[PDB]
Amino acid sequence: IPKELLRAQTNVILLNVLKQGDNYVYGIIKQVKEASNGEMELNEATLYTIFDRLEQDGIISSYWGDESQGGRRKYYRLTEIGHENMRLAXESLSRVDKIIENLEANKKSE
Repeated sequence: IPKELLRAQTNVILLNVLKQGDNYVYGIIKQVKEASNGEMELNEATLYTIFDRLEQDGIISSYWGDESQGGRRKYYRLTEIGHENMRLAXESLSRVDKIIENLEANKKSE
């Protein structure tokens, strides 16, 4: 499994974790490896590198959590631009699936 497919896979997973709600790196890592039955153990360096470039593109934003005892916990939030981009991906994936089957329906009929 090459690096290009792996990085896209991680991005789609992180964008869905944040879609379900705000979260922090270590909370995301635990919930994903529990959702993957211990198979997918994401790494902090990969998550922060991805989150840094998504934050530049305005896809996500970050804020500091409660300091009651979490002396420094950075949460991440999917922006409205991020919600709209996922909604278009969304539309694009459904638009392609209709073309694909219509390609085969028109191919065997000809």
